[PDB]
Amino acid sequence: SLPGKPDFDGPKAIGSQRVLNRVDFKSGKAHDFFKAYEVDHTRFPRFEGEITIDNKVSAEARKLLCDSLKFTDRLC
RNA sequence: UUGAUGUCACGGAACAGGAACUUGAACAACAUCGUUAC
Repeated sequence: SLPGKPDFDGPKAIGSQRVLNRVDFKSGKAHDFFKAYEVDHTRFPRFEGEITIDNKVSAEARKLLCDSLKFTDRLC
């Protein structure tokens, strides 16, 4: 979640709705589209959270977890 | 404000069509202003 847990006045205050196309190839105009919300990254660049690990899990599963956390490229 | 044994959404170009156009000799002669007198 956001760091200080603030409050906004709706999704229009932090982002904007955008239409995404799906064009054809031969008669290259377009067809069915869809919509999403875009949020800029110069205003909300951080997200904090926790991971709770058992005590007697292992001593090498933590290594796999850390390497996978560093290797994860994209999200959202 | 999620629930866990299973998320290709970096799986998808806001794309495709519409002439700021049409009409116009930089040219020229008759007055203006109201009252006076019996």
